[PDB]
Amino acid sequence: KHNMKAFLDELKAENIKKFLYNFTQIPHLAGTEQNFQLAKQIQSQWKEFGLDSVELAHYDVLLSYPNKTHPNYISIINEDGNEIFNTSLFEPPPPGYENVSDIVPPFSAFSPQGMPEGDLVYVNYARTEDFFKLERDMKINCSGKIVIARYGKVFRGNKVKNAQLAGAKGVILYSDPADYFAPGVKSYPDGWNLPGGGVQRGNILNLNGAGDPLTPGYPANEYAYRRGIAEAVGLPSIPVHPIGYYDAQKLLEKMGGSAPPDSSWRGSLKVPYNVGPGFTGNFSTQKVKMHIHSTNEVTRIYNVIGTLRGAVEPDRYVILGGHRDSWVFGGIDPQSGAAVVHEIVRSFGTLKKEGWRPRRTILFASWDAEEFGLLGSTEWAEENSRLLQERGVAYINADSSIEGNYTLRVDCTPLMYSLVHNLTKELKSPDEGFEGKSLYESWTKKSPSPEFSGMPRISKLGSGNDFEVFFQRLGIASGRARYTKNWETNKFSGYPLYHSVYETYELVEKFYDPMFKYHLTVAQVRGGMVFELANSIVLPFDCRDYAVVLRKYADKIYSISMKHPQEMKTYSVSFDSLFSAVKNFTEIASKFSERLQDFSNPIVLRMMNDQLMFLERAFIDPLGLPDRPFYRHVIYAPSSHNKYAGESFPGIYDALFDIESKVDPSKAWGEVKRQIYVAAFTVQAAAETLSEVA
Amino acid sequence: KHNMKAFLDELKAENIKKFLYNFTQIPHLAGTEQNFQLAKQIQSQWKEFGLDSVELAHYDVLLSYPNKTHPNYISIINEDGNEIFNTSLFEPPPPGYENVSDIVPPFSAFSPQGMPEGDLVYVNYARTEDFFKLERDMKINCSGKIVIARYGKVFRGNKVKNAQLAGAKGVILYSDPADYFAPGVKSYPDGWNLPGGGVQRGNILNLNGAGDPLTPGYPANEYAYRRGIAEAVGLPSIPVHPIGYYDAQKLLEKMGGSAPPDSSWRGSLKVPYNVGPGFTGNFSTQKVKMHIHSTNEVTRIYNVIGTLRGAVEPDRYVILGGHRDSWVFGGIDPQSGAAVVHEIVRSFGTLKKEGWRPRRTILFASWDAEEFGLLGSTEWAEENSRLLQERGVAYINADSSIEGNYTLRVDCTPLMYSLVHNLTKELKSPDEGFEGKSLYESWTKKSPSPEFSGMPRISKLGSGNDFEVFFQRLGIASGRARYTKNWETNKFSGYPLYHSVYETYELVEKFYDPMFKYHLTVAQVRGGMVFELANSIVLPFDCRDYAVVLRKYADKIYSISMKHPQEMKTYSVSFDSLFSAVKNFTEIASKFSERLQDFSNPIVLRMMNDQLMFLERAFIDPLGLPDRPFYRHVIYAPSSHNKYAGESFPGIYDALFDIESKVDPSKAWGEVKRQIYVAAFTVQAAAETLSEVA
Ligand SMILES: *[C@@H]1O[C@H](CO)[C@@H](O[C@@H]2O[C@H](CO)[C@@H](O[C@@H]3O[C@H](CO)[C@@H](O)[C@H](O[C@H]4O[C@H](CO)[C@@H](O)[C@H](O)[C@@H]4O)[C@@H]3O)[C@H](O)[C@H]2NC(C)=O)[C@H](O)[C@H]1NC(C)=O
Ligand SMILES: *[C@@H]1O[C@H](CO)[C@@H](O[C@@H]2O[C@H](CO)[C@@H](O[C@@H]3O[C@H](CO)[C@@H](O)[C@H](O[C@H]4O[C@H](CO)[C@@H](O)[C@H](O)[C@@H]4O)[C@@H]3O)[C@H](O)[C@H]2NC(C)=O)[C@H](O)[C@H]1NC(C)=O
Ligand SMILES: C=CC[C@H](NC(=O)N[C@@H](CCCCNC(=O)c1ccc(I)cc1)C(=O)O)C(=O)O
Ligand SMILES: C=CC[C@H](NC(=O)N[C@@H](CCCCNC(=O)c1ccc(I)cc1)C(=O)O)C(=O)O
Ligand SMILES: *[C@@H]1O[C@H](CO)[C@@H](O[C@@H]2O[C@H](CO)[C@@H](O)[C@H](O)[C@H]2NC(C)=O)[C@H](O)[C@H]1NC(C)=O
Ligand SMILES: *[C@@H]1O[C@H](CO)[C@@H](O[C@@H]2O[C@H](CO)[C@@H](O)[C@H](O)[C@H]2NC(C)=O)[C@H](O)[C@H]1NC(C)=O
Ligand SMILES: *[C@@H]1O[C@H](CO)[C@@H](O[C@@H]2O[C@H](CO)[C@@H](O)[C@H](O)[C@H]2NC(C)=O)[C@H](O)[C@H]1NC(C)=O
Ligand SMILES: *[C@@H]1O[C@H](CO)[C@@H](O[C@@H]2O[C@H](CO)[C@@H](O)[C@H](O)[C@H]2NC(C)=O)[C@H](O)[C@H]1NC(C)=O
Ligand SMILES: *[C@@H]1O[C@H](CO)[C@@H](O[C@@H]2O[C@H](CO)[C@@H](O)[C@H](O)[C@H]2NC(C)=O)[C@H](O)[C@H]1NC(C)=O
Ligand SMILES: *[C@@H]1O[C@H](CO)[C@@H](O[C@@H]2O[C@H](CO)[C@@H](O)[C@H](O)[C@H]2NC(C)=O)[C@H](O)[C@H]1NC(C)=O
Ligand SMILES: *[C@@H]1O[C@H](CO)[C@@H](O)[C@H](O)[C@H]1NC(C)=O
Ligand SMILES: *[C@@H]1O[C@H](CO)[C@@H](O)[C@H](O)[C@H]1NC(C)=O
Ligand SMILES: *[C@@H]1O[C@H](CO)[C@@H](O)[C@H](O)[C@H]1NC(C)=O
Ligand SMILES: *[C@@H]1O[C@H](CO)[C@@H](O)[C@H](O)[C@H]1NC(C)=O
Ligand SMILES: *[C@@H]1O[C@H](CO)[C@@H](O)[C@H](O)[C@H]1NC(C)=O
Ligand SMILES: *[C@@H]1O[C@H](CO)[C@@H](O)[C@H](O)[C@H]1NC(C)=O
Ligand SMILES: [Ca+2]
Ligand SMILES: [Ca+2]
Ligand SMILES: [Cl-]
Ligand SMILES: [Cl-]
Ligand SMILES: [Zn+2]
Ligand SMILES: [Zn+2]
Ligand SMILES: [Zn+2]
Ligand SMILES: [Zn+2]
Repeated sequence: KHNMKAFLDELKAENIKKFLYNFTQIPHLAGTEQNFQLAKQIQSQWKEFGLDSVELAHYDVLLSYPNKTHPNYISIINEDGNEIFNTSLFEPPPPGYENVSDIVPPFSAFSPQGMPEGDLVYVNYARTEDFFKLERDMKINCSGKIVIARYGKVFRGNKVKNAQLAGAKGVILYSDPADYFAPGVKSYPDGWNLPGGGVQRGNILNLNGAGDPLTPGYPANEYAYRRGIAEAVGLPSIPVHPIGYYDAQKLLEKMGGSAPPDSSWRGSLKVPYNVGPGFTGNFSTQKVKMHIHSTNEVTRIYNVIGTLRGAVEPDRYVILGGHRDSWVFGGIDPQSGAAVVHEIVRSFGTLKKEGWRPRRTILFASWDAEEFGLLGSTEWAEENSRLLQERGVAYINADSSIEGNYTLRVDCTPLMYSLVHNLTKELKSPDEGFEGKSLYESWTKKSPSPEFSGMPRISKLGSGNDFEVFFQRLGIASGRARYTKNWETNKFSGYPLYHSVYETYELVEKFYDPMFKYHLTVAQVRGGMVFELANSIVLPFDCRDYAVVLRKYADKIYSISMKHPQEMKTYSVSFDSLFSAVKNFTEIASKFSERLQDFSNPIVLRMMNDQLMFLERAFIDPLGLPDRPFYRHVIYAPSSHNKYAGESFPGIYDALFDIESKVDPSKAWGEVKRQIYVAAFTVQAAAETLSEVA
Repeated sequence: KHNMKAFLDELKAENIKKFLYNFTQIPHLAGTEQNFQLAKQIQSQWKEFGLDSVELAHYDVLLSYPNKTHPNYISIINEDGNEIFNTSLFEPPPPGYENVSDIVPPFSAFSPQGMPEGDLVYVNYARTEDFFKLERDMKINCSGKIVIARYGKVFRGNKVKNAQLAGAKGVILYSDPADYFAPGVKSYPDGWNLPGGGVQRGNILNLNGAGDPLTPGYPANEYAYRRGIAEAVGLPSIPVHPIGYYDAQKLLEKMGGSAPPDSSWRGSLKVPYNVGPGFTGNFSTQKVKMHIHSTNEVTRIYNVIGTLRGAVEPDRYVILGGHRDSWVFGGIDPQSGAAVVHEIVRSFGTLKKEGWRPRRTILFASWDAEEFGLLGSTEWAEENSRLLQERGVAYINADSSIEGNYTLRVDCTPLMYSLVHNLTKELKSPDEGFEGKSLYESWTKKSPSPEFSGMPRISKLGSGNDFEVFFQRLGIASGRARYTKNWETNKFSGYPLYHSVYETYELVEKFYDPMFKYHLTVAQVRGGMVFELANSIVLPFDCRDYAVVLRKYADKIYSISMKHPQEMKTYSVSFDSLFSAVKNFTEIASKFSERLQDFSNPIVLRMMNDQLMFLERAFIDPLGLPDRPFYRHVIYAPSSHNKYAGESFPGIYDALFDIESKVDPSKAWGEVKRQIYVAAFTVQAAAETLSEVA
């Protein structure tokens, strides 16, 4: 028969391994010819696998590259002007790697050019709260300084933006072994740890959901009008460069000024972690000089889009997508997800050749230039927003399959919680000590919900990956799932080798998943979801799950506001309307669930499914959030302090953040009230899309 | 049987006459108790007629009223400060009208308060081109002057805005007999002409699609956050008052300064129509003083919403709506439309009681506060935008049924042209000399298309009535139809008694339509459309008609740009992309029409109908037009020079308007190119919603 189990069993660990190997032998940097070749290979294999159509969708987008003959680097410069120490120009490449000249050296994509010289200030992780600790408690001024920050905790582009707002003239980012060196494991190539010469690449955009910085709102197609560089959407305005911990130890060890405020400011290097500004005594005359010569250039990128037409509802789209472009070899990020996606397409194509079709249309995407700020997925979604708005059922992301081997990790809309729960109860746990047991049980045991026991943790979507435009801008239900580490604490840092040249096929095969069993599990979760979304007669969304979390979120934002009881009284700040809306939503959603069990008639079915599909859409505010016209979801947005994290009721949360330091409290609290009204009105409106239609 | 002819024949002239009489015996000003009583009467009668549900939807919106004990008026003041002439405080009420104290005196709704004194400048109709003629050819400066303008040609709120931008400190509006006195007919009550003491009321908002000036984007519900008056959306910033031609003759006759530039500046009064500034010689010391004491107040308004649930597609909505609030008695505007709407509901209720239901759901609306800037329809649409976006098939307006008795007048989306054509071929002409002939033939004979012969004229939708939010903001196909005069030239002026106290039941019954045959025709057109939209198996929209007009519009905007050939070369201004998009649209639309003839299967039908319904939606740009976030339709917007007129490719047209006077031509032409790209991308995107879905 042609059912989900047939689909799950066609997925093989060995095929995923063949694909991962094939996809990671050379670099696939966005905009390069090698990446275009891999696109043509995907396209032509997805045709062989059996898809109805497979096409390249190209865009000309702003990309960023180092200058091949004027390399980026940082110096310590002395009084006479002599460069007495220089950071490295490239990472020592991994063992057996031949075409070296083609490996992009470490750089921060989208840094402007510049040669600033100054005194160093160490800002910890450069989080909003680290800048508050520096300027407000220690009274240390960053204006005109170079800040050195460690990677981790928050998206690197937030760090750069915090440094800009504090007046810095440059940013050095580095990987501290506290965050990137798991005790008791060896450095690559003998272990999965970061060596001293390894360096994390990555864009430092001030992400705002726009996609190509030159064409916000519209696809970067052939006749596109482009903004000038000066009006470009999220480009940083100070030079930025990343280094490894050997180079960083050389910069940090001379530092003076004030002691670190406490030990959460210390990493593991053998240095005092002085905050600065400047070096101590003997070296107070030395300076740090950055040399950044990277260039911005409009470059062609290619998305592969495969279509598997639905038998019954070909005008309803379930999308499975992940990116193909990598910084270097992309051993984990993204080819461990791309390999899983290839095995899923192969498996759907098999059933297709035996005469089966999904009920709904499935779209498979291999996105380009995700590493440069989600450009391939975002341009495609701007091009097709009208089709996606009226037709998109769900989006499943498939970037990295693993990032550890301890347990499952899932972020998705509440509409998909019950789907995820049911699917994982029917899947085998691949974990040692859990054979015979379900994936749900191992997952629940190792990663418990902080709210309800007997349930696993599912997180909120923010930004940082290609689901972002589907979910935050268009309001299409979205989800992602991968295998992860035990280390809850480092959950936004990346694994040790994240974005460095050492992420290779050997890394995955020797240290992560020799049997490819974690990849197989992940393929089963992402394929299984896509299968159910695409084939279930009633869409597998449970609106009652949205009712439950809305009430946690409302309780939470109310709690944050109540740290200011006197202002709540003086300005009449009331959450009554928002609680009433969440109550109405709870009521209407449970009446709706009953009718959904209690109705054969294709029109009634299409109408109920349309209520389910459009329910996520109903949380979209067409005016967007304040100053953020492309963050339109009123319940979720990327956190303004950490684009990797989702924030709930983001409009109210931003109006409240640091509200005590607003100079006009009447106008600040007026803006909180406005956002309560917007959130209340939107919850009620969404609820009324689930009422009887007439 | 239960078909369209049964529906058409249940409509009776005599019922419309009973309703018109009932609806016009007392004033129904928005926000008054009398208007609320009429709402309760409508609601309870629509229940009797047979609707499934009828509810009041209330909002608290900014309204504007004169001060009952400090009346508005204008003076001529002498050097000593004595007011030597005063305009009247009320219009002489019509014969037999009892409750006088309750008739709102003439005022311009939303004028701020003020007592400016100054010299008069006469600005003709105060159109953009009249201000260009004054300041640019005659070199006359309006700054610090009171402008006196005649009503006509363009929406009064454009006049006030032109006067503000030119530096005026006040505006006097008046009705000139050239525009409001049809030669050879008597003044009311003996004819349908405006008497010397009659005065046109009306709002002077700077309309921008927002609805309630205090709550743009969101419904003015009970917990709404309101902007302060200072940030309010389209409120004028100078005092404005309307007068009749007796009072105006007194203001105009003393005027001096320069002669009128030509005769298109002269009305019919016995005065020289001098432009000013100031009076001649002997009276150069006299001044004009305005006394404006009107107040803005947040007032409750009530929409009546009736639902007739569909038998097969209850989640698809066809809306028939018109307003109920009037300035005074509303003899023509709006009760001649409301009476027709009541007769349509009665007729649908009759079939309903015999067991018939429409295939789609029908919604009937009696909107409030349309006269104060479309507030009832707009707030309701902000409240229900999510339901309307995903479910709205079409909106049919029903303000005034007649405004003359010569021939039919229709404005609608191209998607409805073929529907209008077919329906009117099946309707009788009520015109003398055309008995036995179809409404299409009389209409075509009296009002020919300027493009194709054998077809009648159909105009573009702008603003000025309650369809606006449905069409310009939400992209729901919209239409309107009424009986009109021969006078093509005065097509934006209103009929002579427009918005004055003389628009009464007797006016209509004695001078417009004694037999109520024109109202019956109009009921048949608006009911017929609603019937077809609601009951036809394939939605009666023809996308090939959109392809034809897009190409006229493209030719037209290209022509306007080509008055600047040298700049087109220097800045590489190319319309190639837009012509290619219109060509693709033509091609795809005709392939689509073929599949539409060549397909029983309910899902295939629902999918094709959804392509038709969403086709209007596909022209919506979620970013809106520049500075106009609520004008979102890329093909149509109200004209920036005349909110009553529709402009096609409004983004490009505004970027081009007066482009030679832009100080930075590079930046101005860069903005034209940007708009060509937006229009090209949107036509192509709309076209691709009609492709095979997969
Ligand atoms: C959640 O669902 C509930 C109930 O289903 C919904 O209730 C609505 O609440 C509003 C109040 O916010 C009610 O409004 C009232 O309506 C009546 C007429 O029906 C009016 O008489 C009332 O006005 C008087 O009272 C006001 C407040 O005291 C005065 O300011 C005003 O001047 C009047 O004197 C009042 O407007 C409305 O009837 C109900 N709807 C119902 C019961 O169906 C609630 O709003 C929903 N929550 C959210 C956040 O949407
Ligand atoms: C209306 O429909 C038509 C046809 O159905 C659609 O045609 C598209 O036009 C674009 C050009 O605007 C084509 O783009 C080309 O695609 C090929 C690969 O398929 C590339 O090789 C081309 O790039 C080269 O040429 C460029 C221009 O000379 C260079 O700048 C570039 O560096 C490359 O060397 C080029 O991008 C596209 O293939 C077709 N699509 C088709 C034929 O299906 C047209 O765009 C539609 N009109 C609108 C306004 O959308
Ligand atoms: C737009 C950003 C490009 C790029 N994106 C990217 O490198 N994404 C990785 C991020 C890895 C570290 C943080 N991890 C998470 O934020 C996370 C969220 C949900 C799940 I299930 C698992 C991890 C990525 O998303 O894989 C970057 O961050 O430089
Ligand atoms: C928001 C405006 C409120 C009010 N609206 C209003 O008074 N609308 C009337 C306008 C009558 C004169 C201009 N006529 C037209 O613009 C027109 C357009 C299409 C057709 I078919 C017929 C006439 C109204 O729309 O009836 C006003 O204009 O003061
Ligand atoms: C990855 O896999 C593909 C397909 O299995 C290999 O590409 C094929 O290579 C052979 C030999 O060059 C050709 O005959 C085919 O034209 C290719 N098939 C395609 C492009 O679909 C590819 O070379 C493998 N890559 C690596 C690095 O092993
Ligand atoms: C770091 O790199 C710089 C630049 O390549 C070195 O400084 C240059 O050295 C050569 C040879 O002494 C000079 O002729 C150049 O003019 C120097 N350039 C600059 C910009 O200073 C520097 O010697 C290196 N430092 C170390 C410690 O290796
Ligand atoms: C996940 O599984 C549960 C339990 O099997 C599903 O809930 C049941 O669904 C059937 C079919 O409608 C009902 O008749 C049972 O009463 C439900 N049991 C419950 C709610 O405890 C649930 O619907 C599934 N969720 C999906 C597929 O989204
Ligand atoms: C307009 O028509 C309605 C209904 O035909 C009249 O209202 C009814 O009046 C009688 C006598 O007051 C009452 O018994 C009913 O309660 C009313 N029906 C309603 C409100 O639905 C109304 O009075 C007429 N108005 C005028 C001005 O003639
Ligand atoms: C126009 O109206 C004004 C205001 O009502 C008249 O001026 C007032 O007249 C009385 C009696 O003479 C004075 O005591 C007031 O102080 C005057 N008020 C103002 C504001 O001037 C004026 O007389 C009227 N003019 C005409 C020609 O009727
Ligand atoms: C208006 O009437 C025309 C002519 O009757 C309709 O066009 C015909 O429709 C039938 C049914 O699909 C076709 O088979 C004929 O070939 C059509 N004749 C033509 C195009 O000349 C037209 O569809 C009607 N338009 C509506 C209801 O929107
Ligand atoms: C790279 O190096 C130098 C910098 O001036 C020069 O040869 C070239 O312009 C640079 N390459 C660029 C800007 O693409
Ligand atoms: C800090 O930095 C510079 C010193 O040059 C100064 O201009 C700026 O105002 C200072 N701000 C604070 C809060 O000290
Ligand atoms: C894989 O799991 C094993 C067993 O716990 C362990 O040796 C290793 O640390 C894991 N690999 C990674 C990359 O975490
Ligand atoms: C109307 O007239 C006077 C103006 O000061 C006063 O009695 C009253 O405030 C006014 N009414 C208003 C402002 O509603
Ligand atoms: C016109 O009006 C005033 C005169 O007071 C002046 O300030 C303004 O600049 C003038 N503009 C022109 C174009 O004459
Ligand atoms: C109604 O039509 C007749 C005949 O042409 C004419 O007397 C009259 O002017 C018309 N009424 C109006 C209001 O135009
Ligand atoms: Ca773009
Ligand atoms: Ca509003
Ligand atoms: Cl992922
Ligand atoms: Cl109308
Ligand atoms: Zn990735
Ligand atoms: Zn990455
Ligand atoms: Zn009206
Ligand atoms: Zn009106």
